[PDB]
Amino acid sequence: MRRSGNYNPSRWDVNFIQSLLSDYKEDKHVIRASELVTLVKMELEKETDQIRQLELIDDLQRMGLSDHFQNEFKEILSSIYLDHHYYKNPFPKEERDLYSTSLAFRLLREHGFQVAQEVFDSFKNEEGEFKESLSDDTRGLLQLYEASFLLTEGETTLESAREFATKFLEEKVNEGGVDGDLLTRIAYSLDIPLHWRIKRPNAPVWIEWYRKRPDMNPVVLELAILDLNIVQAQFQEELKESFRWWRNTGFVEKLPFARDRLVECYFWNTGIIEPRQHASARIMMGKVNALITVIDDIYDVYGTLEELEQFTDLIRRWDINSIDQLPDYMQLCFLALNNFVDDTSYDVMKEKGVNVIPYLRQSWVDLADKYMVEARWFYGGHKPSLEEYLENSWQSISGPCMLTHIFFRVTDSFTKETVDSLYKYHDLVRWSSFVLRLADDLGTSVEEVSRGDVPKSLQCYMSDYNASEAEARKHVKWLIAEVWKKMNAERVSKDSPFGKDFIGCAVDLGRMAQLMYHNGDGHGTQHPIIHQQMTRTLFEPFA
Amino acid sequence: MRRSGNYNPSRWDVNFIQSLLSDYKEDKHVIRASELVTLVKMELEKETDQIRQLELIDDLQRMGLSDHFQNEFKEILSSIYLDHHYYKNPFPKEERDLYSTSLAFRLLREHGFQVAQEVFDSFKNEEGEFKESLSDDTRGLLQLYEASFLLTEGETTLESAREFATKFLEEKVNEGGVDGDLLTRIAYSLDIPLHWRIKRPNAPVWIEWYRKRPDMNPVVLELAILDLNIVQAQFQEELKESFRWWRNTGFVEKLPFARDRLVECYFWNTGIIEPRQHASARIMMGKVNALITVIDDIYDVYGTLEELEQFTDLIRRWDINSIDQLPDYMQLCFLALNNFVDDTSYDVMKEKGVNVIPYLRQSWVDLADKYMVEARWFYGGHKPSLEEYLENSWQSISGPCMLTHIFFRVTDSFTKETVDSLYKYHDLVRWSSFVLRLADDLGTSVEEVSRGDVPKSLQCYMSDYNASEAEARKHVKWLIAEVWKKMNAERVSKDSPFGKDFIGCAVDLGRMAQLMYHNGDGHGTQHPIIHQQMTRTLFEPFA
Ligand SMILES: C=C(F)[C@](C)(CCC=C(C)C)OP(=O)(O)OP(=O)(O)O
Ligand SMILES: C=C(F)[C@](C)(CCC=C(C)C)OP(=O)(O)OP(=O)(O)O
Ligand SMILES: [Mn+2]
Ligand SMILES: [Mn+2]
Ligand SMILES: [Mn+2]
Ligand SMILES: [Mn+2]
Ligand SMILES: [Mn+2]
Ligand SMILES: [Mn+2]
Repeated sequence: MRRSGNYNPSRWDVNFIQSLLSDYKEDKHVIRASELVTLVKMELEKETDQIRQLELIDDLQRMGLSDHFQNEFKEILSSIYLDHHYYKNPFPKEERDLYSTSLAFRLLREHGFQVAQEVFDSFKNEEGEFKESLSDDTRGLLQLYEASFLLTEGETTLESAREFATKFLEEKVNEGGVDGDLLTRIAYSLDIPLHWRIKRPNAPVWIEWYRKRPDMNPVVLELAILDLNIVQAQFQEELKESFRWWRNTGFVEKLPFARDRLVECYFWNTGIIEPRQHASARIMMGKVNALITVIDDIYDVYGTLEELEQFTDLIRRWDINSIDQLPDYMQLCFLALNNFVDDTSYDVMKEKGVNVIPYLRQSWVDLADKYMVEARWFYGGHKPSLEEYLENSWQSISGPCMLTHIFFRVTDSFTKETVDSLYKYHDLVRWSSFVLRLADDLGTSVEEVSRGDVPKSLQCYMSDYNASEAEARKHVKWLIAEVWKKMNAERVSKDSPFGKDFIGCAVDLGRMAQLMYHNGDGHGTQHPIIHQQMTRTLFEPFA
Repeated sequence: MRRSGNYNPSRWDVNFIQSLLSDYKEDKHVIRASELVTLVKMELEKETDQIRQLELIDDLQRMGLSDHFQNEFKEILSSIYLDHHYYKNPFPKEERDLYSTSLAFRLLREHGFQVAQEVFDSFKNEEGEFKESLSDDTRGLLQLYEASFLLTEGETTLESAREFATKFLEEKVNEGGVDGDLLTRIAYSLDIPLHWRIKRPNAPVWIEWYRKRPDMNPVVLELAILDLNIVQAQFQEELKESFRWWRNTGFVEKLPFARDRLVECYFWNTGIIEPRQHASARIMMGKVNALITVIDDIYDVYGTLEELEQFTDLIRRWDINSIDQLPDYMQLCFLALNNFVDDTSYDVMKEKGVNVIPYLRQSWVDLADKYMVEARWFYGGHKPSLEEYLENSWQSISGPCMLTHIFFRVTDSFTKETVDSLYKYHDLVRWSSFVLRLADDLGTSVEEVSRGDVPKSLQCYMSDYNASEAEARKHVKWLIAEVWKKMNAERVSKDSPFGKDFIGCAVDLGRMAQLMYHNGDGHGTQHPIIHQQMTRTLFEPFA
């Protein structure tokens, strides 16, 4: 008379999330940490090999040390750019290095630099195709395959650079390889390019690969390790706070049709918000992703059509008086939601001088609504086309909701315009959103539909063009490619109104969705080995 | 060009407040405690002498164990009640004993046994006046003086008994040789009768008095002291919590002007809610008393007349949309105030299954508006007549807000109907409110109005009858006298719709009120020794 997608219970118990009594939770560490930051800062500014700095830049970044070295990352690339005239689209053709040019291409464009597609030009035969000689330089080769991910629609060279590269990386790995760890790094990124590969939940493996590295420096290896632990401690801190909240809602028992995953739900933010200083944003998001998970279960599992429409609309008119009029589980949910935006908007009014409640409120509302059109089809047995779906999709998934919540806390000051521009669900918001969706849709879907939910994109795909599932998979993979391109531009600006740290969260959501839904089982639903990176980046300390 | 209270900061430090944490939170602790109940109970129930059985319920109470010995106290008095026949309309001749009759009359009436006034008749003489021959029995005379506080206009005999024992008790005290330290127990209740002595912030002394008591029982003394500590700890826990809330409002820095006295604001609740199990009622109440303190400041000190007519109103219409147009300091106060009722209400909705938000809201609205009426008399010339003031005061002293807020936490179940009876503001609520007030006015007054405010009773009485200050202080003391009677009556009442505990806190706020405002200003600022009382029932352990 009610359904329930049978999600099992959170593999992490209270007493654990409460025990979690860290260790590098105290200063002496960071003083030490912050004391190497300096040696490394200048082993950095001391080096002269530009390609070396590039190499060390890329490394510091794959290990989450990126927070210290920020304006260094900038002085260095600023320079290389200029002292290599990377600006000009018109090429000089020093035949340049494939490896050094791709590496620098990559970090420059990432660090927002204008670096013409035509840079890789001097590596083409006169047939205009890529140079089949290059076929052997695979350090470089692997690295060009890695700069491609930084393109935009209308950048064939890049688009075919990725093609050539993959094929050779491919074979090289396919045969016994001209190494062993090469064989793996090639596959590691042939599984996910660094550009779509989210840092923080991954630093560890890179940390020890650098450890096993020769050239390798310790001031580094070790600075890398300490900081690593200095934040983990901290995550744990934000962790409890969010838990502490979860527990109070007692949805855990009072509204349990709902998957419980406060941890998974806080773990996303471990990637979505990489700049350590935005803690409250991560805490607040532990709870926001949570309220989402529950409101979505209410929509695609539990609640009925009457029940939903009613909920939907009271939300719409944020009618806390009629609070008691909807079923009982929709009261406690609704009030906990009104309690969350109100306590959250208090902290923003409190610490930034602004009444943000009309917005986080909207954020919720729209999210609610779109979850509604998804019931309706499904309940009303309407099955939509790929576009109808893809259109609700990028919002029902909650991307803007979480992403708009995040803006008020990563950015330090905004104007009403910056704000309204955002709430268009500014393009940025829609593209990182699409990725989380397309990736999420590509992960779930089978069960989304099976234990109830409207068809997903692969699904509407295969009905649409009437295709094989593979066909849909490929299609939807492509879609992701395409919006990443869309996103690349936007993030590297549009005279984007969005500040630094914010847009990066936007980009990082699309990134974390790709880890989270890379082998499957939701943002935790049934957790494959998403359970490893999790206990590894949240609980288990480093060597 | 905004007045200021001329206030000092919480004498207690956050890092202290935050730290303090005591060893007795360790279970085995109360276990010991709970092995002694079993035997002090044992000693109790096995007692034979009924006058020793009463002297024990009385200590078990004043010493704080009143909680684990409940269903015992009942049997021992239903037994003395019935046996000694106190439920009869007559019986005397000239034969009961003074100390036992008074002692047993006090406990039975306290416990709501009906024990007619005429009992003390048997100690009267020819003229229908207390036999002077009694001028001697002082353990007796003291016992009587003290049971005269359990009367009800009706009761002249008790009113005329209050006199007897007081005069000769003064004698006995002016004579340093009647004993010496009894001379101090005598004057102790001569200052505040047991009937109007909140227990909890008073146990310590009783404890060591019982301790030096010759006849004393050490397992009692033992159970006694261990409990004191096991509950002072739970206080501290609650303390931190309501603190933790305080720190968040950030009123300290943002709504400076109002006094910061949160441990005081909690200490209050150390008397109002004596049954240990109401832990939340006391946490929630730390936060409530705080908002009251503040909102009160906002009215009698910072806020302007337009700025208050405004606050007053929006809260009355209660809406966080036009929250946008109050002064920034009134957006923060109104929003956090809303958040609290919303939070508190989510708790009651969580646990008790009901939406109490439209009532706590209403508690807050009426409190506000009475703060307004006074604010208009201030700004708007008017010096009310001693009765118009008295009719607003008992409401403007927060009183009902405090209590109504409380009813919901201490009452497992209820009915719209008894809620409503409550919310018209039952007499039960009114009388205790009254005590808190008059005790306040009697105490506060001075800087209250000199440093700007409306005339408190002391003052309207003087103006009114053009009287010296004694008279008015006397009148008020006499008034406290009367509402207390009206209070005995309602607490033992007929069909009070309130439960033991609740009606309990109603008379207990009047008691706590007579403590804080007994040495002047109490609450927070002057609190003379009022600090050694807190420092002692919140931080400083026993033996
Ligand atoms: C509640 C959802 F939106 C999740 C669990 C993922 C997003 C929640 C985060 C980022 C904390 O996916 P789900 O598959 O349940 O959404 P769906 O109902 O659109 O399929
Ligand atoms: C702190 C206040 F707000 C009080 C103590 C009144 C009520 C607060 C309590 C009971 C802890 O003092 P105040 O003298 O200003 O009361 P009044 O302004 O209503 O006369
Ligand atoms: Mn779902
Ligand atoms: Mn859904
Ligand atoms: Mn899904
Ligand atoms: Mn005042
Ligand atoms: Mn006042
Ligand atoms: Mn006062």
